[PDB]
Amino acid sequence: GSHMDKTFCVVVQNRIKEGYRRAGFSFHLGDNSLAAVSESQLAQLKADPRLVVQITETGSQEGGEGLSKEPAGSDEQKQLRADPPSTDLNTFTVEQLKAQLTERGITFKQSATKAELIALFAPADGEKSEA
Repeated sequence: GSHMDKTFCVVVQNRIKEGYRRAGFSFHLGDNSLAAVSESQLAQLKADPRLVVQITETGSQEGGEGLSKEPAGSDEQKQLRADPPSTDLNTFTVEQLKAQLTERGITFKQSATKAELIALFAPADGEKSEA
């Protein structure tokens, strides 16, 4: 096979959805195999705290790794950390937007029919925020 090198094919078994995306390969809901690379694969797949990355070396029962912990260790910033709020735009029905836009200084006669004025209200005042 190979020697004097650390090349392995890795696969990410995910059970999220068919739209979680990734680096840019339209990662679907399932397992994707990785080509035999030095180590970038592992770090690239592990760098993303969403999917899983496991190395499978068919021909080496050495190691085992006695490291169970990893997520924890010197906590500095977290704040709850469990489930995304997702409670911001929801509070905006239809009559609020139209009443808030005008009261906010954003008239709407031609545009902002109903689907535009309800979507308009987005928390991104600055340059390019992602809330």
